[PDB]
Amino acid sequence: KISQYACQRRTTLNNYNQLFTDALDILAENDELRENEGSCLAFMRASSVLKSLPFPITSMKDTEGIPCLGDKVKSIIEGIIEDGESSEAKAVLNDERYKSFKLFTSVFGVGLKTAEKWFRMGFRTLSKIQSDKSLRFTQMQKAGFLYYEDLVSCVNRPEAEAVSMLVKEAVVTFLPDALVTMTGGFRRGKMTGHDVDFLITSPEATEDEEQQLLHKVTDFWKQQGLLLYCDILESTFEKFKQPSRKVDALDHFQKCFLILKLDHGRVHSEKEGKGWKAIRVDLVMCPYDRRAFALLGWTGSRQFERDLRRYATHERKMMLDNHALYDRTKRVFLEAESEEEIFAHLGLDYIEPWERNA
DNA sequence: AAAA
Ligand SMILES: [Co+2]
Ligand SMILES: [Mg+2]
Ligand code: NA
Repeated sequence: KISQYACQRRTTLNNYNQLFTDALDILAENDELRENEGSCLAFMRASSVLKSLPFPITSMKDTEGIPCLGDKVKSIIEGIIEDGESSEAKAVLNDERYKSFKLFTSVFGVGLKTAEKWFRMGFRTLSKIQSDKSLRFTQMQKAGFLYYEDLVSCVNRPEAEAVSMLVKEAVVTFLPDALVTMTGGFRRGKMTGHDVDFLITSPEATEDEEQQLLHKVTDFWKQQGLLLYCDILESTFEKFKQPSRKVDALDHFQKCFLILKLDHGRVHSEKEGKGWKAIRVDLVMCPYDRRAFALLGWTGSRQFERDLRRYATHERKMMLDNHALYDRTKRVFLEAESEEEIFAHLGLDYIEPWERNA
């Protein structure tokens, strides 16, 4: 029996139901834009469960026993089986608001509010936005427009590895015992991504050393002429606070959102313009004792993380977030040195990172 | 808005 929870399913990158899930993902994204959280969640859970199937749906009978497939979703599946297309997803792809919101938020520094603002001002193209003489842009948006073509092109694995080398070389310069781990999609086996994410932790660093590392590393890159954009968010981490009860938990660790200048020479690929590429990089610094919780949170996918936290609360009376695991019955925080220990605390079979593509 |  297929579980309703992504944390009790193995979801690998061989999706046999891309025809259905691409349509469901479009409908979920449109519901996010239309602020319909409930309908968004229903399409996300249906898309997630189909992604886990070891075979393609080729008839309605194949959906028997699959959870998270309501009547609305089953009508969409039926329509795709009928002529290989989703009329519902096709209408979203041709909607002017949907097209504008996708296009505008593809700019680094542009979220839902700015995209809505520009749409209601009558803008439909990035060319008209960039060349407007009345619009005022944030420093994040200026970087987003300046490096747009590089940021919209997918980061591949040779580039992600080249970035890992740069991160490790910079980090060990100030903290030689630091452990740097690539997280996100690349850790789940993806060939491409919009960015490269890293978790940094040090077993011997002090509270002050931990705080100063991201400042030291970015100043070093600024001196090297590699820092194209930098925003450091200070830690709001609380050592003894209970984990988040929220559906989508906030991360309180010190982090930075960067744009790095990646020289082509540092990339060992099969394959060149200006000779460098702008790469979005995120760095997270966490206390050594919380490294397993942070790794599990930053590895994703977003759906796998939502279901882990939902399962912990509803099935185990536990509270899980990127910083800790709390047992409400035993009234104790549960320690973990690895992700495997977190899964064992939760009574779950271990799900490999490449199996968390929910 | 930056976030898996
Ligand atoms: Co990221
Ligand atoms: Mg990522
Ligand atoms: Na954006």
